[PDB]
Amino acid sequence: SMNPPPPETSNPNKPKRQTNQLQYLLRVVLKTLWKHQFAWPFQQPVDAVKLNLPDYYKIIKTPMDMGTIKKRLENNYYWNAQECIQDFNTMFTNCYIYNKPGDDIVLMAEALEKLFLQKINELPTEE
Ligand SMILES: Cc1cnc(Nc2ccc(N3CCN(C)CC3)c(F)c2)nc1Nc1ccc(Cl)c(NS(=O)(=O)C(C)(C)C)c1
Repeated sequence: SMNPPPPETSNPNKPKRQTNQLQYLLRVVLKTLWKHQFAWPFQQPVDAVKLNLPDYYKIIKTPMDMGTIKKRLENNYYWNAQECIQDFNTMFTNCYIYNKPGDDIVLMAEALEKLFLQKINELPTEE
């Protein structure tokens, strides 16, 4: 029933970079999704205690959320764009794994994912 610690957002020994693609992922992709009317359920780790979902972290073994992504981007935690893109995809996929088609939370994820895909279609070439 208990919540796990959140995903790591700081690790001094992890090699990391700031690339133009990672800057786009913060300034365009994260910013666009974060301001969306459906962002709020995804802006922090799921509190499975307060939502009374004792099975949540028993089923979702690789949790991810945009609060964590935002911190990772702000801290320049990533090595490359694909690592960050993977975090977004994990977040969406986790939603579809845990919930049912047509559930409000799924509709919310689908709207965010549509925008995500539109923005990453225009990811700049690495300079
Ligand atoms: C990211 C994420 C992924 N998956 C889920 N699943 C989920 C499934 C069932 C429920 N409940 C169904 C109704 N019960 C009375 C309480 C439990 C739930 F709260 C969440 N939750 C997520 N975040 C999240 C964050 C905060 C809120 Cl308040 C919501 N609630 S909600 O999904 O019902 C909605 C956003 C539509 C109000 C979800």
